[PDB]
Amino acid sequence: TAPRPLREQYLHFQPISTRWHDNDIYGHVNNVTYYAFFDTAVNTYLIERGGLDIQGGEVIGLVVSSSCDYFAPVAFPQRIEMGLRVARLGNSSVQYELALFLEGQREACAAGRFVHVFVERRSSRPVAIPQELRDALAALQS
Amino acid sequence: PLREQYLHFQPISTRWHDNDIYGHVNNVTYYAFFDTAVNTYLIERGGLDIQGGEVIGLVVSSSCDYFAPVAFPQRIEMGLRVARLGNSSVQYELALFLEGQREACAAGRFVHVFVERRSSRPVAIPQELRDALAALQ
Amino acid sequence: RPLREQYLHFQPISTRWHDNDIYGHVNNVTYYAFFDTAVNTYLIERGGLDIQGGEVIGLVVSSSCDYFAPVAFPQRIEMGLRVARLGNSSVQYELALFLEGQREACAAGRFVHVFVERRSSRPVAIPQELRDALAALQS
Amino acid sequence: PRPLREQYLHFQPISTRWHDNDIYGHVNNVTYYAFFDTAVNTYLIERGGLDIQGGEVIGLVVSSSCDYFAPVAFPQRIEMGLRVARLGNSSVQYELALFLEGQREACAAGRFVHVFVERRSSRPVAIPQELRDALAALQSSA
Repeated sequence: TAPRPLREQYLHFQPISTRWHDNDIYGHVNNVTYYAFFDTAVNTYLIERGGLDIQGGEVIGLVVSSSCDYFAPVAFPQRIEMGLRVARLGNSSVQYELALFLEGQREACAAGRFVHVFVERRSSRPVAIPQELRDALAALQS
Repeated sequence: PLREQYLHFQPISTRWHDNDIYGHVNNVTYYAFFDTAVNTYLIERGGLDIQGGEVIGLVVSSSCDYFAPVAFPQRIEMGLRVARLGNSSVQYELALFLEGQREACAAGRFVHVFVERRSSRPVAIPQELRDALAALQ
Repeated sequence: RPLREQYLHFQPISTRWHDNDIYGHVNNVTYYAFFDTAVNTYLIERGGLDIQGGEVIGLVVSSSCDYFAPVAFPQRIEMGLRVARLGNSSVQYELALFLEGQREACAAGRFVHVFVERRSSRPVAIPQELRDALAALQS
Repeated sequence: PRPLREQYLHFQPISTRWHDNDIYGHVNNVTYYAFFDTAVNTYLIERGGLDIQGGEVIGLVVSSSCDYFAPVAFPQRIEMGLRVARLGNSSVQYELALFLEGQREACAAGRFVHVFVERRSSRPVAIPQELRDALAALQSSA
């Protein structure tokens, strides 16, 4: 059930350690937590490679849409990694595609998408993506 | 998406740490409201198979569009309806509104597949459950 | 265990589906989230313009909790609050959580805020309007 | 005074998440207790053989506390130190401290108590041997 993206389809990977409370009452990682992984993977990259300044930066990215399909369960305390790529890169917006893998492993357990719009921090009006971010996002394309 | 498109409403209060570093409810928390809105209904209305745990719903897909920000301590209202109702699965449509207001701040959906506890093998939706879901179409 | 009449301020707080952990009861970290929500709601409604506009903020420097009886989604909780010690820059809150129809708290704890200038995190005298709000919660 | 690395027996890195940071821009005080929960249960499952899915005996938290000395923020790297202070018939007191990568003095330090109970009834039980051994391995006379 449902075509499962492979590792080679993603341009950048990031390990994320699972926490006790990632598990829900059914004993696996709750479906809401995947979106926390998405947020974490994307912004870590933006901080590290795009020079995103989340404390005092004048430009920030806001999530305007997200989705996720869940293929196979994961559980604390398993080790997981996020694969990340950029699909469409617009003037002020960017579309990420993500997948979660059980480490060293081939087929994604879950895969989804989300969109940042870049905005003036202190107004929240859409801005053209600053170059240093633009180049970090492009590095993740195709 | 407007208030009158949804059939069932649940108020939810925000918590302090709902806000993220940019000062609004983090996008991830909206999914928690989605779940809390649905599972509150299922728990209060969904039958003994739901209530006792022999039959459980697992989320297999979800999504969300964000139109306008909310922030702790704002009180929110979740609107809910059921779109498709299959043999063992259901697709929910939700929208978050601020009190008094017609236009949604945020709107999405998700699917439960219903399954036996032990096996996670898909099961036909129990009748009391089915009734409760059909009531939201 | 603590009783309702030992506190000065009460607020309901509803649970969420994923408050529950793997063992089926509200996870023990969520109780601190309640403490913070209860105190910060009070501060926002009563705390003063220096709180309300954000030049002065409270930071948590210690906290603790005793857990007596479990809580589970979708149970609704009554938070009792009082202020124990009120210093120059800092305040100790005492909280207890109650379920409808148990006399005794299911859980109780405490935490300390230090008030600080937000842009620098340096401790400040508690602003008057805030201090007044806090004093009103001293037994 | 802040606790030091050398005072702890067992260490566990935890990756910070986007939403760990609160509106003041650092890791919220509440999240520290998720680190406590995470560090302790990882150890019980990996070294103690705790079975969180179908085990008959589980640990429940009966008290916990924390002191916070210096802030940390996502996306910093953090490590939990762990030792066992008191070890009783059915209960155990853990001492934990959070350290930034390659820093000797704790950012925060606290404790929590597990009582071990039969899962179905929550009645306290003698700690199972295999778990007791794992806990005793974290006690030092140093």
